[PDB]
Amino acid sequence: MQNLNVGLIGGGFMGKAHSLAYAAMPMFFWPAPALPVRKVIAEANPELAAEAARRFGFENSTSDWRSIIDDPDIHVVDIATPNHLHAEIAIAAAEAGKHIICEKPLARTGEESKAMYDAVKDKNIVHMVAFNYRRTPAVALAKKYIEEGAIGRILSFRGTYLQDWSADPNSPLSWRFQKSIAGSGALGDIATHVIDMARYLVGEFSAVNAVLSTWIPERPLQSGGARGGEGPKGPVDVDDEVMTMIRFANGAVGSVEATRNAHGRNNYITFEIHGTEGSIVFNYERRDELQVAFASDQADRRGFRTVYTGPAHPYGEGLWPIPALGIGYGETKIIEAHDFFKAIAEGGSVSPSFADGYQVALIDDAIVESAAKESWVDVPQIS
Amino acid sequence: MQNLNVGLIGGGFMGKAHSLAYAAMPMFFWPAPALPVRKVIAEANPELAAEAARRFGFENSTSDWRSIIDDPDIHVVDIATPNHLHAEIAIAAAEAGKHIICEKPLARTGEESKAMYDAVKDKNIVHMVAFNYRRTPAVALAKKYIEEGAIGRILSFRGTYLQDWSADPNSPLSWRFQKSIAGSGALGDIATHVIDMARYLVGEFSAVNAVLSTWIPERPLQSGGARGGEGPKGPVDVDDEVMTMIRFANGAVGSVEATRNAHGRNNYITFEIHGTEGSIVFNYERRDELQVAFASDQADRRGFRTVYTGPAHPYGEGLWPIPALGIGYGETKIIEAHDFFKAIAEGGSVSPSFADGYQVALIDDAIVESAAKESWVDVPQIS
Amino acid sequence: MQNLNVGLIGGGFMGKAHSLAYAAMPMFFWPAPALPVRKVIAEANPELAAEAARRFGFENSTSDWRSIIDDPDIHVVDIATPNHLHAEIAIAAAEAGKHIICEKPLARTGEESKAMYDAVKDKNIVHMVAFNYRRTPAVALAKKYIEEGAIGRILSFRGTYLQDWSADPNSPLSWRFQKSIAGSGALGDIATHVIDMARYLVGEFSAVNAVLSTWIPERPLQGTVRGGEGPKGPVDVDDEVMTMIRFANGAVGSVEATRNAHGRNNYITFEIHGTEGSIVFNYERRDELQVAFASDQADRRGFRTVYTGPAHPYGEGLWPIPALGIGYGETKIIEAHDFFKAIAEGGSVSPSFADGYQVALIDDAIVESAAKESWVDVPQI
Amino acid sequence: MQNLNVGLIGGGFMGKAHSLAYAAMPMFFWPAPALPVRKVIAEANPELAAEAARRFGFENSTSDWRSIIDDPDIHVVDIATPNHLHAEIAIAAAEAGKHIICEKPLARTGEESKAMYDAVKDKNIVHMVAFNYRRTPAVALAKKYIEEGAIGRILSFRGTYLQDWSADPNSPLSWRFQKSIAGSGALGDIATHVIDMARYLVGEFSAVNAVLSTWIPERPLQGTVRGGEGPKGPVDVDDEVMTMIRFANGAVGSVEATRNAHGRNNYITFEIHGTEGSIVFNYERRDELQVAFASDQADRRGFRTVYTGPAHPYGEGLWPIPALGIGYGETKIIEAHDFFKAIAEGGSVSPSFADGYQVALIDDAIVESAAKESWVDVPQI
Repeated sequence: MQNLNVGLIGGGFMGKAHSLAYAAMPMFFWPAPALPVRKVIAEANPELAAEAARRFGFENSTSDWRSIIDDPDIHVVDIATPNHLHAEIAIAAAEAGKHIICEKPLARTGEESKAMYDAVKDKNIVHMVAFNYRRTPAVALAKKYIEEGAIGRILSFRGTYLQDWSADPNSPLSWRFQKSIAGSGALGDIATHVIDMARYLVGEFSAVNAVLSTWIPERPLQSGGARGGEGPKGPVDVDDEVMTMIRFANGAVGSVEATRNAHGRNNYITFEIHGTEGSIVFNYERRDELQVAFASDQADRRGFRTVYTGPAHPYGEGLWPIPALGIGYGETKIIEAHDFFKAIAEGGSVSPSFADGYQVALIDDAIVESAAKESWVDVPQIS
Repeated sequence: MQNLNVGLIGGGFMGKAHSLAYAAMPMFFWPAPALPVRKVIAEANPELAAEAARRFGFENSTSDWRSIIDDPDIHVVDIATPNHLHAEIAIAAAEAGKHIICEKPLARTGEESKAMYDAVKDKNIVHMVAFNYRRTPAVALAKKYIEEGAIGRILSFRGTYLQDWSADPNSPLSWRFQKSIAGSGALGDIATHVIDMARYLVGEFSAVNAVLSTWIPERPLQSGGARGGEGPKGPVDVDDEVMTMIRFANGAVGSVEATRNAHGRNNYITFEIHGTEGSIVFNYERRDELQVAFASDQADRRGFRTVYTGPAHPYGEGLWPIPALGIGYGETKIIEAHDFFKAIAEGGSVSPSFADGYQVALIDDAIVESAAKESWVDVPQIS
Repeated sequence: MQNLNVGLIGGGFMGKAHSLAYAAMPMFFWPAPALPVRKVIAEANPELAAEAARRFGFENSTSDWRSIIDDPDIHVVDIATPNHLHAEIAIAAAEAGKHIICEKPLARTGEESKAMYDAVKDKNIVHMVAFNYRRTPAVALAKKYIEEGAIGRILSFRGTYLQDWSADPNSPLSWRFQKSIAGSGALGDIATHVIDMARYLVGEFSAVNAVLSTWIPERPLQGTVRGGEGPKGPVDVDDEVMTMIRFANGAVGSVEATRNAHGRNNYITFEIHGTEGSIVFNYERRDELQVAFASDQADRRGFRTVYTGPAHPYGEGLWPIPALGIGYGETKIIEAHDFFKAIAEGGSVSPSFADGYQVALIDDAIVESAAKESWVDVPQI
Repeated sequence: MQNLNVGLIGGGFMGKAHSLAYAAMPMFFWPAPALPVRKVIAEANPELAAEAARRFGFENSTSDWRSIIDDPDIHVVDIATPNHLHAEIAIAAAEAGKHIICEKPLARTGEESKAMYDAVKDKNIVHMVAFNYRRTPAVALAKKYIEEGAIGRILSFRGTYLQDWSADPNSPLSWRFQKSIAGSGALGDIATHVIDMARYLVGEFSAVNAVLSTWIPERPLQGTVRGGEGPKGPVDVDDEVMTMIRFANGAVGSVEATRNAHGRNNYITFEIHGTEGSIVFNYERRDELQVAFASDQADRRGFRTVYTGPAHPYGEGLWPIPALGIGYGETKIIEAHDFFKAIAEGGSVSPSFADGYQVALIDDAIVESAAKESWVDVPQI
């Protein structure tokens, strides 16, 4: 069992979720495909980097991410920066022969995402984009039901990602509100999670037809850096909200809606799927649960079942002794890391890859063009 | 307090809901605006009509609906036939000076709906279309919150009507699956209920962009009239499912989805409204409840409240002593009849009227054209 | 079909729920067992009674309920008065050979209830006590699943009725807080509805062990006056009851009811654990029954939410699809259907005065238990 | 910050929940009170122990737990064994001046628990019992609302822990069904978690009145063999407990726990009724707390579903928005945070062995009550 040395670049507060995954994955899944080692962490300056290494349990620290890419003893690069730095870092890591996990969206733009995909697609490396929510056991359970034929053929998909964290106009202008850094707003940040689920559970997209909305068009800068610390107001040039209708390649239909401006909605990732022989509903705010209705039930006892994920369900062998002992965000990252390291050790590939990341970027570009032209747009299809 | 003689035309099994409303409305709301009298019922033949009069407690019966229209002692005509007969009947009743409540959709087509509206709009009569679900107390409560400014300005609306009663392909080809009688399928039958709610709670529609789907394109005729009694198969030439994006006149955005093919969904009428200062969610399968989230709550105790309707809420004075004593379908019809008879007695008008019925028909025509042309279509606006 | 003339006594504005049931029952259940006629209604004075007759649609009105009992053309007496008048009216109605539906609790104590049971048990009349909530279709569905063996043998029952309508100390003193009139408080008014569901779904009670609590000991009044000085008068009943239960069939359980649970409106629940499944019900969401079958496939097991409609009990008489919506009125319609059916067919109906009396014996045992802080056996009629 | 060396004893594969907490606690809560070090782990034999050390990331392994107690470089002992070994290990750990976190129940009986309490109560060490579920952020939030006066004075408490993992008669005999090893069944294993929440949120118990039930009296085995013939052996503990409760502060309530509720997985609930509001919690949906405030405006009153995050207790150490998702591991991380905080600051932590012992006195009183069919006073330590 090989030690694989991880370099984490950035990650913000949420670096805890990355370093949790690397520390806990072999505890959960044993024998492990390989032993992750928290070898080096990069942050914006050496003091921050040193402190993060202390907090997150990394052996070494640096303010120079290139030093990680050029260290022949780093096996894995974890890219957890904002969207504008993914491509440079990933392409450099791909050329140095490193396995890569990258945060979503894959990049700021479709063209930038293509360059990342092109850099990895022919190398002998494992590449993964962090659509971690598809590894919620309930979501993998939905996939299991679908693949088995348990709900028949899929006709219709509804997926949402509703949030309220920026719904106060005094919430400051950060990079997530700046097209030049993020590329898009709700679309890239939260709709991509839902789009990944649609691709996973339903299939590829054929065409989209969308509307983008910006509800809080100006926000205060933070004068003291990234109430009473306001600087000047600046404009928000990204979407707060996206809705899109979808025609799937396989003839199903659907729709995706995401917003940052839904008071009472925290991390409300949902889908509802209607098949010819049943339906499946999911709500990440209650992520331990999957709801499923089978048409085959006797007429006097039909309806949605609330199924709690546990040992009987996908990834159960790595998780808790009983259903509802409690899945949080961390378990999705632990499962993600397990599958990532399994691909590395077995010389194979993982889903979702940079291929998937790039297909989502192509869907995003189509949504933006559709919204601008007020018309259906076809989505080019990589696979 | 005047006796007002009602003639009910048709109604199917659901005539019980009409005759319940006329019998119970003064019991609930007293003194009543007027005393409904179940004077005469029309059905397809004299025997059926006589039996329905016995079952529903009507004094007289007829197989000739014109005899009701020409009886100068009938004050109110209740039109509960299928969509294809609304216009003839209503226009004849309007010309005879009778007050009219008509089932939805108002007619089979937009043009037919205009003729009904034109026939009544200048008369001194009360005209009402039976979008009864907007008189669910929870829905009137949502309106109260919105009108007060309690959730700020509306940004976004989501409304659905999901059902499964025809999701088995062996369910027979009835008039509801025939464009020549019904005009449309899910659109006219169930999306119109949701569209009425969108107009009530949000405002008028500016434009739509839609997709119509037919999932069960053939059904068996019933050989023994309207398993083992099948006749020949015939085609379904209407939609099983509609989704549409919406631009509202007031600048809000939204979407409406309705289907007959969602296993596990029975009478799942929902809406979710996002305002600048709160959100409102409703589910008719749990109609006693309204969910509302206020942005103004202190940060450590924010979220959706589940509010049970009772004496403190709209129409409470006519209903039960406490919240959750239980609202069913009948109370919506009782409230509807109260407001209808109040307009009659006070020489005024009621909402929704044939104006509202016709505006919905115009929205429906726009959805169908949008779906065919795959493009945005503007909705002409009556008011 | 035969016309059966109903005389309604009392009820306040909720007389409308009775009137609705008699007017609508044949509309819903057709062909109907018989035709209810709203013949006569009694209220406190001639004028109020005539006004109620107009509102509720009765042909005649009276301020003397004995005139209804003595009227040979009245077939059915509906007693909707408070607890202190049920016995006298019911006994006179029985002696005059009327069919009787009586509000719950059947009377204030088991002794007073026994007198009503004795007056009807050997007569050729139909008698029913208005535990209407057992005729919520979801509760009849629970009964169907249990009797078919679908959740196995019942091990355990939890039943609650939680309300908040008097949770405010300023909610005024009414008869419902006065032992001399009501007999008991939460116990009699709302625990009895749950106790009825427990007898219906699980079976007879063998013993109880209970705690009664009064949280608000006085309330504004609106010789109770000569008591007594100042704005308020004493509450001498329970605001809350909880009791543990041994069932005759060896199941265990518990019932809790309260008037002092902020956020709970009409929260009538039960949860039953069987050897092969479980059932959960919440009247605030009365269209639903929740059921978990141990036989489900292991990766797709849990409680399913079943909406009642045509396929479930009473469905043929109700709405054409599930979740069109059951309210309070439909429970009264179903109650009336079964009442008039029993009358038409010369049968009996459950729950009868026998059930009403059995429930009053359970309440007595609860009160005795709470005072002695001891288990009390429940006499089985 | 100081390195504190942990020796973990036992735990089975759920050792991972301990290892996760020690590795992740500083990642979450920063700056951290101290740095946990996974120093040594003990399992049944040298080889299994070395394998566990590799899996869970401990530096050393042993099959003799006394070697950890006697190692002067070990600061913290974590006891994750079954109930029969907690006392001996804890007492030796105390005598050697180690800080101790022990699995619940603290021991098999109140007498055995008293010995552990006595061994630690006057030493300068931090001792904690692993009622981890009280550190679900929603439960700490409940505590916040209660202590601020937001639901008034508590009147009533209902608490449940319903499970189904042994609802099948074929689920095998394990130590958890053997009185000699476990001490009790559902009572000790899961009612204690609820009892801890009741002491935390409401206050001390004054008296209990209880029923214990065994539904499945024998199970397959996988001198218990020389017992004994054939595939199965006897269960001599409770599968289910229910108890009524009088609180020292005059509130009332009840606790019910079972292993035989099909559809219930890890269903840890409570419902508290206060004079000015109510709180409802369900661990199967542990991100939520439901709260109804009587002060809400009358047309917009009901239970609100509050999702925990940065604004609620422990939020600064957890996820950046509500509903990013709390699981079991985060409760263990929060537990560890407070444990190591108390160590770093020379303080104490709740729940301690004092709380563990008080809970064992309540269980004794429940068992006595059930046998006598009587109310039993609970000794207050």
